[PDB]
This record gives sequence, structure tokens and C-alpha cells, in this order.
Amino acid sequence: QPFIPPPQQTALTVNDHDEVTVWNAAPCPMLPRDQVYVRVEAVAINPSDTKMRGQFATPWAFLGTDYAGTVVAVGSDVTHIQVGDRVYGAQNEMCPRTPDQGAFSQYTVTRGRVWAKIPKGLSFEQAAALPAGISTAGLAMKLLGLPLPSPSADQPPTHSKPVYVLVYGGSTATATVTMQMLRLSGYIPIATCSPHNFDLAKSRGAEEVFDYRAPNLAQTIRTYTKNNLRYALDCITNVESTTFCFAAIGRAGGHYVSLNPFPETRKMVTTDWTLGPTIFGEGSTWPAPYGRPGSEEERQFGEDLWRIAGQLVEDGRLVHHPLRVVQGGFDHIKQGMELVRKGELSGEKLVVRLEGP
Ligand SMILES: NC(=O)c1ccc[n+]([C@@H]2O[C@H](COP(=O)([O-])OP(=O)(O)OC[C@H]3O[C@@H](n4cnc5c(N)ncnc54)[C@H](OP(=O)(O)O)[C@@H]3O)[C@@H](O)[C@H]2O)c1
Repeated sequence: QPFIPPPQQTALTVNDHDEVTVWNAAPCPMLPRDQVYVRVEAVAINPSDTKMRGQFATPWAFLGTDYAGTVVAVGSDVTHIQVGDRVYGAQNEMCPRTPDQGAFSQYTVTRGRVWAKIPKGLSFEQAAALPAGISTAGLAMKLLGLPLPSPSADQPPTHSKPVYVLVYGGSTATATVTMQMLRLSGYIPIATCSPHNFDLAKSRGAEEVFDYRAPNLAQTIRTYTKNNLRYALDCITNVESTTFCFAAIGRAGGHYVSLNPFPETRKMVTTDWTLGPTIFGEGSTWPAPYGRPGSEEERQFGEDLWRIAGQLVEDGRLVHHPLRVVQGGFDHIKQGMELVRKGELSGEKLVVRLEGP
């Protein structure tokens, strides 16, 4: 009845020589009183995994954000979950004070309340594809100053004059979850991405979608939005996406939010960027002197977000990004990361269903 974690496990990490490495003698985490122990069944690959390298990498700390798995033990201070339940959530990868916690392990623990039970109708693979998307979508809306959806409302809030939100990179894993959430809160997303993903973008909430390569496209968008676009969410964050977003924003100003720190005007634009670890209310060691401290308000926001998003996912109002599923082990995760780093996925999320053993 007391739970004793296995003596060692396989986990994906980074070397002393900055190489991604399968480690077959990695530690297993201890079980917090307020968390559950998870045998990991599926994981999703995120670009942020592939950037944990150089001095962003903590050698021997576990990689990986998105996991879904089977509860094999339950903390003493936890009710409503039992052994055998299925959960999905986010880990805080490569955190130096919790090196034995990451999605890319055979055994992990839930973190904070940034997790939920998998609805009866979803697979481990569908559920694993969700966590970073949900967490980022909520953090982006928070930064933009937009209320999260009500899980109990019968329709989105009404706006006789549309409130537009530009989503640059409409086929990104983050944008497809975010656009559904924006629609639920009564906003009208307009998206830019490649033509082969137009159907995908519209299916996920874009009123209209445009090829970002199209000449003078920001004039088109300005006109579409009656020269009063006040919100832009940049899911790409490079020199070109930033220029484009600034150009599309209306003459009276607006708010630009990016998913990464943005590259090296007088235009009346407020700016923010999503810091992923803040979903846990934990803080970080960048950027870049002092990092950011943790905070109970950030902690409570992530818990509120996950309670809301967990229900939306439960009732079919929030759907996962299209999947590319690989059956395999930790080498398949490492191969997965290379595919993602090389920019080789479009309109799909790479999910590894773990063959145990
Ligand atoms: N700070 C955080 O915690 C956090 C969280 C989530 C994401 N992010 C960052 O956000 C970015 C997106 O990640 P994600 O997982 O949401 O997306 P993703 O699924 O990896 O996005 C891939 C898509 O980006 C588009 N694309 C790639 N390069 C582009 C370019 N130069 N210009 C226009 N479109 C481009 C392609 O779309 P088309 O083929 O349709 O053109 C491709 O389908 C990554 O940089 C990631 O590191 C950060």
C-alpha cells in the first residue's frame, strides 16, 4: 500500500557534451503528498524541447513537456484520483531544482495542478498532444488581456462589431488550440500560414486565413480589420513575423504578444512574450539576470486554466492538433526532436506512444 518508486529508469536528457542522450540508469522521482505517480504512456514533442542545449541545458536533468499516462500511485493529500486513472499534463523540463521531473521518462509525477484526467473518449496519444498547447494558449490570452472561456456558457460573448485577433502562424500547434479558445471567448481570429494548412486553420476557428508570403499582405489585413486591429499573437517570432504584425496593427495602436523573446518603433504598441514555466507559478532562471520569480497568482492562473480547459476538452469544445504518431521508445523521442528542430513537421504534432517494454 505504501508506494516505492523503481530504483532507476530510462529518461531522455542532455550530456556533459551537449548531446541529447537516452539514459538507462536515470533516477525516479519521489512522490509528493499532493501529486500522483504516473507511468508515462505517450509523449509529444515540442520545439522548446529542441532548444534545451547550450546554457539552456542542465546536464542530466530530464527533457520533455507533454505527457499522458497511467496513475500507479496517489499522494496522501490527493482525492478524486485513483490508481488506474489516466492523466495528461505538462512537466517543467530541465529545471535544475527538479532534475528528476520531465515528460521524457518512464515515470514522472504530476506537477502543480497543470494536469487533468484524460476524458473517456480520448487516447493517451490525443491527450499527450494537448498540454503545452493548452498552457501556452491560456498564457497568450492572459498577456493579450483577454478573458478565458467560461466552461459553463452556452455560447461565446456577443460583439456586434467584431473584435479581431491576428494569429501569425495559424497552423502551429499553439495557434490551433489558441484559436478555438479565442472563438470560445467571443473573438474572431484571422490567421496566416501556408496554403496547404488553410483548411486546418479555418477548422480551428480562423474566420479567414492568408498565405504569409503574399505581397503587401499587411495592407490587406489592415483593410480587413478597418485599420483597428488591436491584438496580434505571433506564433513564429522572427524578424519577419514581428515586422508583419507591427504593420498589420491599426493606426490607434494595439498589443503584440509573441511565444518567444523577440528579435533585436514609435508605433503605439505594447509588447509581451509568454514565459512557459510561469504556468506552474514557479519562476525561471531566464531572462536573463535574476530570471523571473514564482508567484501564487501565476500558480492560481494555471490551475484555473487547467480546470477550465480540462472541462472544454471533456466536452469536445477543445480538440488536439492533428497527430503524427510513432510507436517506439526513447530513441524515437530523440529522432522526433531532430525532425522538429529541422522544421520538418507542418500542421501536425509528433507523438511517441511508448512501447513498454
Ligand atoms: N515560450 C513557450 O513556452 C512556448 C510554448 C509553445 C511554443 N513556443 C514557441 O512557439 C513556436 C511555435 O511552436 P509550436 O509548437 O506552437 O508550433 P509548430 O507546430 O512547431 O509550428 C510549425 C509551423 O510553423 C510554420 N512556420 C515555420 N517557420 C515559419 C516561418 N519562418 N514563417 C511562417 N511560418 C513558419 C509552419 O507552418 P506552415 O507550414 O503552415 O507555413 C509549420 O507548420 C516555436 O518557436 C516554439 O518554441 C514557445
